[PDB]
Amino acid sequence: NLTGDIVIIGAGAAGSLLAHYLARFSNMKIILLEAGHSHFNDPVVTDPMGFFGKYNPPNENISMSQNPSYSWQGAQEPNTGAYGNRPIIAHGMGFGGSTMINRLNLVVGGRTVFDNDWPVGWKYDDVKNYFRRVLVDINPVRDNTKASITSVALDALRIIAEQQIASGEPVDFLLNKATGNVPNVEKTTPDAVPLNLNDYEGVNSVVAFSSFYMGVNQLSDGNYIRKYAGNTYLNRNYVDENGRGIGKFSGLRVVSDAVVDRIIFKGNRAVGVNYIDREGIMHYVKVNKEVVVTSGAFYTPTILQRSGIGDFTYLSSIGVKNLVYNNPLVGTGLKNHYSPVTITRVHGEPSEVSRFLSNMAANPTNMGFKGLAELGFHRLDPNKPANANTVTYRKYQLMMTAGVGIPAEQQYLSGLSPSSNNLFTLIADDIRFAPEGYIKIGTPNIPRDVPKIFFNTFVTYTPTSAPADQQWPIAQKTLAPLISALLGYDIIYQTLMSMNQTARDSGFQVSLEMVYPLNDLIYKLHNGLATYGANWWHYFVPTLVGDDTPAGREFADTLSKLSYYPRVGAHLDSHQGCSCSIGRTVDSNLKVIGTQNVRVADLSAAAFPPGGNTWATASMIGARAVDLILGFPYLRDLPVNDVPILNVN
Amino acid sequence: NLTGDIVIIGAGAAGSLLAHYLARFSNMKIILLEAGHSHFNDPVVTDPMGFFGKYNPPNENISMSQNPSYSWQGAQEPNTGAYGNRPIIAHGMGFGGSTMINRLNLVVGGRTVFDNDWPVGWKYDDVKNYFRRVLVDINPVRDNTKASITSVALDALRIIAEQQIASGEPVDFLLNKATGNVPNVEKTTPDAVPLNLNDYEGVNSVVAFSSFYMGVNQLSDGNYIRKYAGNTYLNRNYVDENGRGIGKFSGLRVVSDAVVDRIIFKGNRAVGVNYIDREGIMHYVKVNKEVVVTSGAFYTPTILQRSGIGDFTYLSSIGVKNLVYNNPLVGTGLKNHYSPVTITRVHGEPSEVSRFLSNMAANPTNMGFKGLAELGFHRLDPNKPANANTVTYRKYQLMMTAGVGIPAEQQYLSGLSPSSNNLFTLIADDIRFAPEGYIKIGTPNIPRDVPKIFFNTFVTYTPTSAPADQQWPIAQKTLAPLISALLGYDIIYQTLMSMNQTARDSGFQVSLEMVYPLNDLIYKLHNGLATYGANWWHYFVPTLVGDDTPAGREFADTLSKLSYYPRVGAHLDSHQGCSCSIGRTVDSNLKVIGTQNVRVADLSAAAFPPGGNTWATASMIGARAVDLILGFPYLRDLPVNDVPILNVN
Ligand SMILES: Cc1cc2nc3c(=O)[nH]c(=O)nc-3n(C[C@H](O)[C@H](O)[C@H](O)COP(=O)(O)OP(=O)(O)OC[C@H]3O[C@@H](n4cnc5c(N)ncnc54)[C@H](O)[C@@H]3O)c2cc1C
Ligand SMILES: Cc1cc2nc3c(=O)[nH]c(=O)nc-3n(C[C@H](O)[C@H](O)[C@H](O)COP(=O)(O)OP(=O)(O)OC[C@H]3O[C@@H](n4cnc5c(N)ncnc54)[C@H](O)[C@@H]3O)c2cc1C
Repeated sequence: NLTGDIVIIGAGAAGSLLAHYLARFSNMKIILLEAGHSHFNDPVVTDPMGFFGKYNPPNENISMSQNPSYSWQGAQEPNTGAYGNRPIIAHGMGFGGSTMINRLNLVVGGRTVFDNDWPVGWKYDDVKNYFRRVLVDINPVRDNTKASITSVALDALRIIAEQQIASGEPVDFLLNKATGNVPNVEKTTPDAVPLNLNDYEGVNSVVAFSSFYMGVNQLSDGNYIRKYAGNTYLNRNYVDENGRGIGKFSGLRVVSDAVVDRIIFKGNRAVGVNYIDREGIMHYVKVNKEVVVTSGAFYTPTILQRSGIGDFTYLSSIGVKNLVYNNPLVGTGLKNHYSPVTITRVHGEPSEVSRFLSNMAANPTNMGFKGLAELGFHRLDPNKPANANTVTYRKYQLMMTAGVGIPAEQQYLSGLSPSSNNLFTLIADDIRFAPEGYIKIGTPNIPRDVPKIFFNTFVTYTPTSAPADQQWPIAQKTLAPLISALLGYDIIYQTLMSMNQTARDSGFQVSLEMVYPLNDLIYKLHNGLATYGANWWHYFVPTLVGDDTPAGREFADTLSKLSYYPRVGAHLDSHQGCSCSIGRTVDSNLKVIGTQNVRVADLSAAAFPPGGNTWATASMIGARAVDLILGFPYLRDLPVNDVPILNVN
Repeated sequence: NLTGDIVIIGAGAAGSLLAHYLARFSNMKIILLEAGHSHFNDPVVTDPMGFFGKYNPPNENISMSQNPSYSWQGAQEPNTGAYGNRPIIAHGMGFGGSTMINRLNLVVGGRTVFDNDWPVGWKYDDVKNYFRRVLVDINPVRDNTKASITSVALDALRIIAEQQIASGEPVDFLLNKATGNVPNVEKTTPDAVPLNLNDYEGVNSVVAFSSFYMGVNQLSDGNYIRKYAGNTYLNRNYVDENGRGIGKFSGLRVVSDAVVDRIIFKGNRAVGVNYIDREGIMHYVKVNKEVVVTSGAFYTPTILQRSGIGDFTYLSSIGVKNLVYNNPLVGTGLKNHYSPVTITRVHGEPSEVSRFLSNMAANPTNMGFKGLAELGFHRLDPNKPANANTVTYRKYQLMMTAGVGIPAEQQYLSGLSPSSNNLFTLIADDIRFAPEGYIKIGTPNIPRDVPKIFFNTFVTYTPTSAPADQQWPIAQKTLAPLISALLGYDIIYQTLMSMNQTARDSGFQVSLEMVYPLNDLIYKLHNGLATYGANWWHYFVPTLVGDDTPAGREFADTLSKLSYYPRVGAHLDSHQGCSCSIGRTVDSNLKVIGTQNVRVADLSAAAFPPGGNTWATASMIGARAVDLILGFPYLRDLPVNDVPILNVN
């Protein structure tokens, strides 16, 4: 049998990093078990554009996240907040996990969220060097192509930011505490300095910029390669084609196509791990010291559950025989981000529209993103943290892309065609998305793509018989996701209105019109915000409001109709996390509560979703686990100019 | 250390029956392996109303077919014919397979399909006694409640049938060859004789009736029980609590919660089967004579594929190590039925609309079904079999239910609320559904809920630069499912128009209006059919017609808009089959081609979908397999008064 000191389950964002550095910094036997295999010669993976379907066979034109050979297919239970829909969300399956198949937008997530929403020992100053490590190992690039529309948008945000700052209003979506009197918006002059949303000390909590950072590297021939956790940490300089570590890393063993079932215990000590190879043959891996689970937010809790760690009453009820530790929180607290989509039409002469929409095409250095911002709370969002006026929280990630990013059914219903060259997309991604779900294995025998995944989003509030005044604080919480999504629309509406001015100022003879969701509805929403102020959202529940005026009914109707759009004019993000989080399933040392020697070190350990895309945070947790397991800050202390050497093969 | 002569994988409609009679009629060791377990003490299953959610916990209100503890979750790949949608279709998981979780409508499927679309040796006179056996073993019941609307509908169909008959038209949807001059519509007089769609000699190919037959039995206390393959064949009179067969059935052994991986071969002979128990422990089952695979249309081929039987080039590409026989047809030819939904509004005084819609509520004896028919081809369907004028083919199953059976998103968009008591549902289920798909495992290691399942339905036809006359036969095939679905709408439109006359004749002061799909669009469809006749469907491809008149353009628009409704105003049936069919993956003796001793005996073996719900055919195939394996018509010859004795525990 295979025997290791530390046995790691899942070679994803966290597991790949963890394995690599444990081997480098210890004399221990490290075993990494991964369900998939390496894709170092697969252009679908190695070419960043493969993500967009560049190498898809025409008769099987599906993305990696839709393809069972490339991913786990996490089909969730009917979404009561979106007409019973059942989105299928992936974890990548191979060396690098989801970073093998993701869109490569590398975002740390900001200082504020770690300082406030994560526990002692996990504050931003505790993790910033691990984040720095994660970033320098990848060495992401900025967009190689400046688009005029990006400067027009920035200048529009500059204006709004100025409006908000001047008003003295304590919280609004472009305010940033750390940057004093000046709009924290990137300048659009010739030699403008880029603003860096990932700035080391976290100054740029709320910030507008021309470019995100993509996890790609340019090769000496000028081509780009996906630079992800798989090829960064498990390439042929470090692990040979048979999975055996090389030189200083010879303590490492990576087992490809090893589908782990469960962890075997003696009392509350893990002593072994079972997996099944591609021949359907079962193997036992002996564990000398620790097991670390890094199988992603959906699956890490399912491994723990099958292994006997979780809700005993439920596990017993479905026939899990060997029970180890009762913790009903295992798999609960599932979080994600969520991206409603808006579409804008640019009016004017064709040549002028064309010029205005030029230089937006996706390439590896930008993955389609032409800006724009990490934004704060809208002033009219009633659900801000208690101290939101004294520290700046991230609430939306604002993205601009070419094309028409709504689902095909919505393109049909709206009449907005992806082949119309006068349309483009803006997305205010809710990155403090209020819904919470949970994961439960349905059966005890084997890992399955489809455990029970409950994640309900834009649910309705059903009035009770209690006095209205007692109900409003309940409705406020229930409606939080709808409230935030509609405010996201208004943010975008505001931005476009200012772009109508800044486009002209920059010499473009064009006008911009928000056309998805319906212009008339957004117009009405904007007017309602001004009319009803803070309690505007009461009109989500008209039977409790008691405004039987034509105006009141119309505004209720406007919110009713608008509630449709975040439900289906949208995509659920693949940023699932927090299902085994610090303080609930594991302690601050990432040790699974009730066990001697099991840890969780992937995004499922995250205490609260980062303010932006989740790859960085997932690897960061793995990074910290290296130093937690070895008992000294080896990885934190590693100089930043010492980075893994990339071997393409 | 299990050893059996016949090892059967999957206790479904086919497997349960097969196991039971093989044990009864032989002295062999029969082993049945099932991924799930028995639910004989589970009211969700045993109470027929449990299907509709009667015992759902309110916080996890999901149907059995949505629940991973009760079913396999077959999430298919994006449907190119329905906006990339990914419906998740179940196979039941437990004693009885899908009959454990289905809606219990027991339909043979008619003589015509077996006589014409099934090969020699599988014609209707070959299978009719096996069908009779499947039926008597269940002993299904008729609807215990007469509803007036049913009689109104029947009389309306009577009229239309008379007119079709009178017209001398060779094929139309209410014509039935075997019944001469008279409409084959059940009479509505006081002492009317029920018409039986499952009549032994298959006279009633096309037929309208007041009641389907539900797989339920009434107990002596008056309560109803689900009567399905699980409790019929594997109850405690036959199999004890440890899975050991009793008395005459003592050669049978049923292993519960046994998730089978693959079949082990020595050359092309199966010698073993692997499975994993609920503790994750792998077991080898030795095979003395034969393996029979009965794991359902989605999963039977995935077992064969992991076992090395399928497309060698594909299987190697995803890591299947042991290759046994090259047959690329394995898993191809997937078929299903498909149910677009229509909604009708009933106009008139409330007490009169209410009187008219009374007695429609679902109970165990009807499972919501209040009629109505097995219908033939619409006269204007260009895709009839060559001999459709000389023998009567089933094309639609017409069902009437109370309520609003469109999906929740469509209820919202349409403004048709499930709480409106003046609405009801009619469905023309396409049971000669043209689309064809296929199943391919994504990974080699273990069974998965989610192999690749490609099933594209209402795909578009893209005009080329070739002459019109040369393109039309292609478009005719490509558009076949839309054509048939829209003609289903016209059938119902016709039916409702005649119901407006018969409702009045029957003393109801009401009017009926089709309101989903939009009344205006259906009105325009009906008129276009009359105007353009046989080539009406050319207007699906307006650029090829070259009719630039306002009338022509409007009809093109009408068909365009209507094409939306079968795509999303519908449900994909759970009647998946034919993925390992006779003549492609197995021979007419159900032996897997290329193997000495493996058979497929479930619905995946079906040569062509039955004309109606598929449980009966699935059990029929298993029934025949008994006699094929034992080498004599033992089960065929068993007197119909000898049936399994039911034990509830
Ligand atoms: C389509 C898509 C787009 C995304 N876009 C971005 C983006 O642009 N930017 C960004 O920051 N984030 C994005 N993400 C999210 C990000 O990639 C993940 O959040 C991050 O990888 C999480 O890392 P992880 O270690 O926690 O889990 P994962 O990266 O998902 O790794 C899990 C690993 O565990 C393995 N595993 C699971 N079960 C088993 C088992 N039983 N046995 C053995 N191995 C097992 C899996 O195969 C997998 O390799 C995207 C994700 C997806 C799917
Ligand atoms: C929700 C629903 C509604 C339906 N409604 C109707 C209806 O009203 N009328 C009707 O006639 N038909 C209906 N059906 C369809 C009908 O039930 C099926 O067509 C019929 O049961 C098919 O029988 P089968 O033997 O081919 O496979 P199944 O009945 O589906 O049984 C397959 C069995 O194989 C087992 N299995 C699969 N993989 C493995 C493995 N690796 N190891 C061990 N065991 C395995 C499964 O657990 C299952 O028990 C419905 C089906 C569903 C799911």
